[PDB]
Amino acid sequence: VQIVYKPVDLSKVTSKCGSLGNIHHKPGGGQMEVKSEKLDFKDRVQSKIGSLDNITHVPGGGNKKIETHKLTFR
Amino acid sequence: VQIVYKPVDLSKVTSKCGSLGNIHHKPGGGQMEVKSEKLDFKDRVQSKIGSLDNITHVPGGGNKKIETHKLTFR
Amino acid sequence: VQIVYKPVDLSKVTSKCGSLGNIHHKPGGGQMEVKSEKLDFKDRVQSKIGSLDNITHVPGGGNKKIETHKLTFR
Amino acid sequence: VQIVYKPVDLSKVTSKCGSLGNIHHKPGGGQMEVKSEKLDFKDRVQSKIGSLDNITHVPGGGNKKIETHKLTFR
Amino acid sequence: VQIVYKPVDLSKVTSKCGSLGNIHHKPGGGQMEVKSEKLDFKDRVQSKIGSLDNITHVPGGGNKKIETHKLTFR
Amino acid sequence: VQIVYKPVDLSKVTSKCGSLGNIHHKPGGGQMEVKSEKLDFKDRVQSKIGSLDNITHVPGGGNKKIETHKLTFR
Repeated sequence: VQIVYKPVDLSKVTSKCGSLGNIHHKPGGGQMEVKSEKLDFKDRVQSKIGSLDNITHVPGGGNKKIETHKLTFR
Repeated sequence: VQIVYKPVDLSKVTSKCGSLGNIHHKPGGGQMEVKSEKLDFKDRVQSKIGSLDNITHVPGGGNKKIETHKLTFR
Repeated sequence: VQIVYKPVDLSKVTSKCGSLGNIHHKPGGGQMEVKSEKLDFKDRVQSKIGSLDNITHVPGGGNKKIETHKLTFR
Repeated sequence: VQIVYKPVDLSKVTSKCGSLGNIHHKPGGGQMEVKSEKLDFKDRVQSKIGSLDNITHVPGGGNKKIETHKLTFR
Repeated sequence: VQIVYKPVDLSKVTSKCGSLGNIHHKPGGGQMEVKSEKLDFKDRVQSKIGSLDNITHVPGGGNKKIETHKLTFR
Repeated sequence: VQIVYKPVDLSKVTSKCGSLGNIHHKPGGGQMEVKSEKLDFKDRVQSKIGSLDNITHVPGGGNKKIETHKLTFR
């Protein structure tokens, strides 16, 4: 029984941008009201309650490469 | 029994942009009201309740390459 | 029984940006009201309650490479 | 020539209210854009340009009596 | 020539209110943009340009009586 | 020529209020942008440009009586 996992990646995720700019994130204020009575969160729970969040994200590049490799033998 | 996993990737995800700009994210304020009584969230639960979120995302490039590799032997 | 995990990565996640700038994160103030009565959070719980958060994130590059490798033998 | 201006007012503008309340003025944000080039406003001009105004007016009483009296002799 | 201006006012503008309350003025943020080039405002001009105004006015009484008296002889 | 200006005012502008309260002025932030080039305002000009104003006005009484008297002889 012979298993040979030889993946090969010579790829290139690339970007060229000239001027990147003149960006205005100016939201008028938000209004939020949250009320939570009885919360029984027992096993592997991810919760968010009442977020009011402003983000500006201006990466010059911002290129993402996600690889996963899974060899499972049974 | 002979297994040979030899994938080959010479690909290129690419972008050229000139000027990138003059971008105005200006939303008028939101109004949100949330009420949650009895929440029994037991196993592997992802929850969001009451989000009020402004995002500006201006990547110069923003090119994404997702690869997955799964070799499963039984 | 012979297993050979030889992955090869010569990839390049790359960016070129010229001028990166003139970025204005100026949100008008948010209004948030949170009330939580009875919260029984027992095992592996991640919670957020009442966030009101302004972020500006201007990486010059901001290129992300995520690789995972899992060899599981049974 | 005999002029006799004898007006008589014994009137009563009246109100009774019990509980006055539980009033919620919660408008989502407005969006307004105004541009005015050449405005030659010379004599007795009242102008408003670009109003974006929220009012809540809860008088307990709020009863108005307007009287005018004009005697003009020529 | 005989002129007799004898106005008589025994009026009563009145209010009774019990509890006055539980009033919530909570508008989400407004967005306003104003641009005015050439404004030649010469004689008795009242102007407003670009107002963004929140008012809450809760008078316990708030009863108004306006009287005007004008005797003009020529 | 005989002129007799005898106005008589025994009026009463009145209010009774019980409890006055539980009043919440909580507006989310406003966003305002004003630009004014060439403004030639010569004679008796009242101007406002770019107001962003929050008012709470809770008079216990707040009753207004305005009287004007004008005798003009020519």
